[PDB]
Amino acid sequence: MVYVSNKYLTMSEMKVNAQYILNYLSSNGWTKQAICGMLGNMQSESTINPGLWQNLDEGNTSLGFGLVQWTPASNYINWANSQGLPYKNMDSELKRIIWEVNNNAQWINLRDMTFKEYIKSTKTPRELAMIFLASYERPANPNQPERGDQAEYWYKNLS
Ligand SMILES: CC(=O)N[C@@H]1[C@@H](O)[C@H](O[C@@H]2O[C@H](CO)[C@@H](O[C@@H]3O[C@H](CO)[C@@H](O)[C@H](O)[C@H]3NC(C)=O)[C@H](O)[C@H]2NC(C)=O)[C@@H](CO)O[C@H]1O
Repeated sequence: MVYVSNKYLTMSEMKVNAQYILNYLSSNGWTKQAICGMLGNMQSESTINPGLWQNLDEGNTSLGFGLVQWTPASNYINWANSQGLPYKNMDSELKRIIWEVNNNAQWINLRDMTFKEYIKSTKTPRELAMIFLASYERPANPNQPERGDQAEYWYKNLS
């Protein structure tokens, strides 16, 4: 059970999705700290909603889409379409992230940590949140300390 929509999720809804992501990536070798660092980012990007378009502007593929706001959305949608996966789908977006780790896509090493180091890291969820912000997301505004607060919140509130 997951929420997939072009709407901002409440805290209760985000928790359902966040637990799902933790369970999924745990089977693929990621630490809870690394996953929660990423979840703290996903909360700011999309309220952890795989269905969400930047500005709620549905169908604008030049702008952000999905958990991590792939921008342009076509960076992800083209991939899903080419891979025969449904683009508006929780697992399809988790598969993209796994593809990125495996193929060294998206990540730029600005903090002396590679994407492969990241997913195995037991640094704090706050620290990993900030590394993921800087290395993977890279939004126009870099000053979003709330992402580390959110990372720590998920680490404490999920199993
Ligand atoms: C209005 C706003 O801030 N939009 C946010 C997006 O900027 C952000 O997506 C990220 O945008 C940056 C900058 O365009 C992307 O980084 C660039 O990536 C290309 C790789 O093709 C590389 O050539 C550039 O060097 C690099 N620039 C910088 C400054 O690092 C980055 O890939 C985008 N991130 C993602 C996940 O696709 C998204 C996500 O934070 O949020 C929008 O609101």
